[PDB]
Amino acid sequence: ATQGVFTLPANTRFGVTAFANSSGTQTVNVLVNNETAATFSGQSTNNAVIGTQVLNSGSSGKVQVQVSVNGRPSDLVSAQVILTNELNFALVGSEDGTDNDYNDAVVVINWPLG
Amino acid sequence: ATQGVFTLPANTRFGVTAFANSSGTQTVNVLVNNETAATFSGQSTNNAVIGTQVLNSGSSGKVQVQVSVNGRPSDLVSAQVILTNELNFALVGSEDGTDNDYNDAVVVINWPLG
Amino acid sequence: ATQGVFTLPANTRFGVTAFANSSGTQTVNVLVNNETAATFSGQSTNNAVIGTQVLNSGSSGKVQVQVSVNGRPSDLVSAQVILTNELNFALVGSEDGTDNDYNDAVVVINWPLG
Amino acid sequence: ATQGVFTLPANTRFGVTAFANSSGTQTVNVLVNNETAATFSGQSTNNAVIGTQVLNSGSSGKVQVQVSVNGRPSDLVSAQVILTNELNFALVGSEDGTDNDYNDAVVVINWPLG
Ligand SMILES: C[C@@H]1O[C@@H](O)[C@@H](O)[C@H](O)[C@@H]1O
Ligand SMILES: C[C@@H]1O[C@@H](O)[C@@H](O)[C@H](O)[C@@H]1O
Ligand SMILES: C[C@@H]1O[C@@H](O)[C@@H](O)[C@H](O)[C@@H]1O
Ligand SMILES: C[C@@H]1O[C@@H](O)[C@@H](O)[C@H](O)[C@@H]1O
Ligand SMILES: [Ca+2]
Ligand SMILES: [Ca+2]
Ligand SMILES: [Ca+2]
Ligand SMILES: [Ca+2]
Ligand SMILES: [Ca+2]
Ligand SMILES: [Ca+2]
Ligand SMILES: [Ca+2]
Ligand SMILES: [Ca+2]
Repeated sequence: ATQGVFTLPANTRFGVTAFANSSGTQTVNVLVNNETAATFSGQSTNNAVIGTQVLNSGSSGKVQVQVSVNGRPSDLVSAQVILTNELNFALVGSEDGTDNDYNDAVVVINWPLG
Repeated sequence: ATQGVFTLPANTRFGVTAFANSSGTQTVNVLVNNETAATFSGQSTNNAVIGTQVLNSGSSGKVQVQVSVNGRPSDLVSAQVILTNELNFALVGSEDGTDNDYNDAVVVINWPLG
Repeated sequence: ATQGVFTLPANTRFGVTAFANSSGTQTVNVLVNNETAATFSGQSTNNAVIGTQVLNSGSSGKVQVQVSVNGRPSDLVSAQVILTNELNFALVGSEDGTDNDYNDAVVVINWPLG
Repeated sequence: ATQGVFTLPANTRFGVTAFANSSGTQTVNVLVNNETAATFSGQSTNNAVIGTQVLNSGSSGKVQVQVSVNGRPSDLVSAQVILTNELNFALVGSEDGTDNDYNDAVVVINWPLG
């Protein structure tokens, strides 16, 4: 199944934050309506916050997360959780290697803000 | 129901990151085995990271998140999610007022690291 | 925080399934637009499916779960999870006593159907 | 990523319930310790329960769900959710065709029981 693609409310701010846990340098791309809106990168095995930003979901609300390590795409897992019918989290893990810890880059998207 | 309390595997590193979305100054306490292990405090209406730290779950694995604003405990909502039987997220939202957006302090706990 | 209340897309079929795990007889009421649309009752300590039914979310999409044991409301806990940006689960646990296993009546709502 | 595989606590009784939403007949196998422990089959486009059973997770706790339709394995999506640090759901959706509704067989695993 497709992973790392979420439908957000239209025209709404959301936070996106990325964490690294790998010997490889991660590159995280955040796409909004199929255009690159943010790119984060770093190298840490201790959960460094390699980027955080507030973005707007635009007219379609379509948000996609892509992760790659020196050009090769990582395998993604994802889900969305809603607490008390209001608070949303979209969660992404990714695997760049063979140990299947799926933490090599971790992306958290949260809304609403403010 | 009790919220904000999580059982982690013993002696496991985990990341904790807190965001703020409120006019009020948020104080986030992270307790490991009933003892304060980290405290974050900050104010933002734009999802600013008010703290991030790597902690160890200790011998009991009990982790608890408290949130208060000017000494008043916020109402909490929480859940844990596990992706591909390996990647864990413990998620907390909190409400300090009346609009019930439950984002006034948001806390994300993730493990494993490394 | 409020629990057991979910907003579904309007005029959408959904499944609702209740399980029991308690010495007390559980009564599960499912409200659609503030009106009782289904009710199930039974006693089991071995996860009996005390009822399963297909309902329609109506014009408002507002779905609420209520659980009581001998007229006393149980304490509820809930969340919603979305898989591959399509498949929705709304999950309810409830506690009728003091052991806080929150399985005394368990309710699963899933959509889409068909 | 691997989907439909879950590590339960050893020697624990859990419930498993399967629903169908497809023109195809679903066969759902539940494996404990890499052997088939239960098999459900049926056909419905209305979310019928095609089986429900209580099983033991055994010495290793490893549980796996597989779904076959028309002779071929369906693509799976899954996650695990824990509410109030005590109530566990392992959730599986599956796709036997081309419309990607991932509801063609839906499997819910819940524990603890009792
Ligand atoms: C240090 C190692 O770096 C890569 O091999 C990752 O895939 C591993 O999960 C681990 O983080
Ligand atoms: C600016 C406002 O500040 C407090 O009143 C919060 O409870 C609101 O959710 C909002 O963030
Ligand atoms: C058999 C017991 O019945 C009630 O006391 C429940 O609250 C308990 O959780 C347990 O199921
Ligand atoms: C009736 C249809 O039957 C199969 O084609 C399923 O894959 C579809 O999702 C739909 O349920
Ligand atoms: Ca890895
Ligand atoms: Ca790693
Ligand atoms: Ca608020
Ligand atoms: Ca707020
Ligand atoms: Ca109980
Ligand atoms: Ca019980
Ligand atoms: Ca299908
Ligand atoms: Ca279907």
